[PDB]
Amino acid sequence: TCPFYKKIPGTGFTVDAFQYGVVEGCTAYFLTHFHSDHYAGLSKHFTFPVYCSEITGNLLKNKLHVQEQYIHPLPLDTECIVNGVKVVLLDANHCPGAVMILFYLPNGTVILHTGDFRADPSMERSLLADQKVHMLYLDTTYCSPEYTFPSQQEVIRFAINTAFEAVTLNPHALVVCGTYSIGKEKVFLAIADVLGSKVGMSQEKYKTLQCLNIPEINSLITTDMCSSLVHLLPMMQINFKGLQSHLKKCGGKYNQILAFRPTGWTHSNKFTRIADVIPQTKGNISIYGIPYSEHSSYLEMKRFVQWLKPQKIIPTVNVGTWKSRSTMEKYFREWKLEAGY
Ligand code: NI
Repeated sequence: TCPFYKKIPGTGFTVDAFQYGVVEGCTAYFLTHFHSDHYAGLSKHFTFPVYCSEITGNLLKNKLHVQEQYIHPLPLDTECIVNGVKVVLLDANHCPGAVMILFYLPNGTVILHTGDFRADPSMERSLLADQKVHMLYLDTTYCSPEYTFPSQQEVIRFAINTAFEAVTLNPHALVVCGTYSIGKEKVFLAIADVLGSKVGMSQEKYKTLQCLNIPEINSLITTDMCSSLVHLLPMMQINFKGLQSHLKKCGGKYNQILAFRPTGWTHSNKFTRIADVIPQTKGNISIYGIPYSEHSSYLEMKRFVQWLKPQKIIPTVNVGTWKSRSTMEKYFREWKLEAGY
């Protein structure tokens, strides 16, 4: 049954709770972003209102075939009223169309649900600055001090230089980028831009990207694999067997694949730096795993929470074990101690 951490008290609202059936008491279902563990159970047969960003609305309509009459897109950074309750959507710095939700309760309580987010100093100058927040429903994916990773910009710089060098040395080398959901488009689009290419992909992935309000997107992407020296593939196909096969499909037009797997965290981040990474090479194919995160590092998360000063924190990730829960609660007490709220 629907967990408490997906319910907004003193409203008829749930958040990312589509896989429980009809939740008793729910008049409006919010969807923070289009990732499968969060929309799980939405379909063309869903008959209750869905509140979400314009981009997430494009994806529900065009990918899941949800009927238009149930989709309520809201603009960002705008005071909106939903079934009598003031709400605001804020950019979550996660994947395209991902939002955080501010709920202003009739009683005067203010609630922030982060969805999935990568906390950033810039959030300290949004509409969150303008009043007290009592409760925080927090993306705790990497809530442990060992999770350090570099800035997105650093990782993108590394990827652009590596690709450029390899292709300049061998103009018949192909770049491949793995994907499985929306998110991490900056990795492949930055690589393509530096190489003066469009990105080649399947028709299904092409449609997906057409939903994202990316400016000039038609000048950036393509289905024509032949006219394209950055390609996208399923992450499931980013391995030697899967790459070889794909190299065989290109019709003797490339003699070398440089591929990137954008992974969240791996235990090689507790030792090695970004400058000091290496690939896994079997022949003319080489696969790099790069630590491109769309969730908060430990330190990013800690700074955000210390700034916001919430009275209560409810974790939304890593909640299924007692050890995880207990460990998160300890970090939250230390943060409040070190800062004095
Ligand atoms: Ni997500």
